[PDB]
Amino acid sequence: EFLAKMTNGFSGADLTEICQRACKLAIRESIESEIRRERERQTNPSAMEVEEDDPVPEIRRDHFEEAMRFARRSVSDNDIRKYEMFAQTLQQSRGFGDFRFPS
Amino acid sequence: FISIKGPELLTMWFGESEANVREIFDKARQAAPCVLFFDELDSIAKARVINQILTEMDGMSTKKNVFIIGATNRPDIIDPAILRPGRLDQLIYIPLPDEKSRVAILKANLRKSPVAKDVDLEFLAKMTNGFSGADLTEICQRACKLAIRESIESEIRRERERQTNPSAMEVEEDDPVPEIRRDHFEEAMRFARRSVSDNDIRKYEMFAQTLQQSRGFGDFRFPS
Repeated sequence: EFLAKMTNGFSGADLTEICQRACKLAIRESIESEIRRERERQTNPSAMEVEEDDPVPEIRRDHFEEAMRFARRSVSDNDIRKYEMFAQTLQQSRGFGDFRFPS
Repeated sequence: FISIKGPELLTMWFGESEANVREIFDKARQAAPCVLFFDELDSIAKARVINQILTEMDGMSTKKNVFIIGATNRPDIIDPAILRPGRLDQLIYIPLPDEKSRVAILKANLRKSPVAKDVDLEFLAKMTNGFSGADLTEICQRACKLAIRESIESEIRRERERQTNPSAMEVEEDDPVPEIRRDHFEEAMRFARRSVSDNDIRKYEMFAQTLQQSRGFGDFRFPS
């Protein structure tokens, strides 16, 4: 809900991108975390993690906090006024307005 | 209430008397609670004095309660420097007259003329639909002209009676048209014409949409 009312003028195809940028930003760290775990110097059987450590099991908070920095609204204000102007080109129930039948 | 008009305005800069608005402003300073009213201040935008009002409005203090209401008909052609906050901020849109306003103005123009009591006006109100306020003020002069024609013509035959004898003479004034009857409006309505079209009221609606008109996010609430 806090991510909802912060993105204000964003189109529906723009905030569907940041929930892929955050997934890419977490897959980068989950690939990179497995590099050091196999590249342990003197990788000895002593004190070995027989259990999977799972450093990134799910998308955390700072992935969205970092993926939000590259957000950009695609539609401007100058072109939404074009569709509002076409909506005004439809006469839009304007003219006389209310009248009543006689009694 | 003072009032300067279009032709009184642009005749300053057509003859290069640009520094001649200081007197019409300090005359407004002398009468403290006034509302000086420009009229058609876009009249010089056919081809200055907007700058001469512009350097004067900021120099005018606020403890005096003089207000500057300006009217126009082409709101896009106006100088945008007049719309900076501090100088002239509010943009009130005056629409075409609706029904109750129409019956009000129609009764208002017939204060002087005696009208017959069976002349309806609510039926004349909701029949004229897209008429501007300056068009239905014309038919309550066309009907007066159409009744004055018949009241002049009726006096011609009364003095041009053949063998105008003193026998059976109307010593009383007959008064054939004492007031505006019904068929004068029924005949004067035939020449009615709306002045403003539909294509140009959409221009003012479009300028009203050029003002962003409270659009964007909309409702939000403070947290609890």
